[PDB]
Amino acid sequence: MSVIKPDMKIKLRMEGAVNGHPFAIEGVGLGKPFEGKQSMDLKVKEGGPLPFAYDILTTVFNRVFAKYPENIVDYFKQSFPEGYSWERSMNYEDGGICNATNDITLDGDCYIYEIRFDGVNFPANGPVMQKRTVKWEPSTEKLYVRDGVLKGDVNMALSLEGGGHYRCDFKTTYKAKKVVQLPDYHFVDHHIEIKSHDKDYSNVNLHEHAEAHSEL
Repeated sequence: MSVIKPDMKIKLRMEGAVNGHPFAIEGVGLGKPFEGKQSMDLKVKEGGPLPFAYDILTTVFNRVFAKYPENIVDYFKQSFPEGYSWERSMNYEDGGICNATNDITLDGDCYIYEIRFDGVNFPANGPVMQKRTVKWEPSTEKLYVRDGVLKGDVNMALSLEGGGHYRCDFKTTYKAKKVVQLPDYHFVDHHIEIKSHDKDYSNVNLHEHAEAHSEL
């Protein structure tokens, strides 16, 4: 509560590749950690225009921005000032797979992210390479502690142009930089939206809100 303010800033850089083709994106944003809300402006710095659906990146662009009730241990807020990191596999139904990591530190009232993103085996005719995704369906992440490690799993679905969905299995491992009390199992509802973008997604305005809860 002393290194976290009702209003916080975000600075990030993502370096990455999709199907072996490299790219980099930088972002700046704002958020309300206790309200579980955030927004950010993202700019493609290298490898533009991106030949893949931007939606594969958006959930990689911090569970600090999740509203936690009093009765659920908040692993993420408790991590700071030191911070935490996470690793995630995102396994898509057509065999496309993306691995991502984020190392999250704090400078003043500003979270700083170092992000790496690597996706392979997206088919040329699939909805990722053909840019036929519309948005992520609102989701519920399942958080749980196994073997002394905090994990989060979520069954995700992208809506597709013309209807239908393209599914993805998310598996995240979270790791605080210092000893932090582990939580009981719980859920975090997520809503994520690209609110605006330019023609080829070189500029993107991104919004998320998230709320933790005990029961389904």
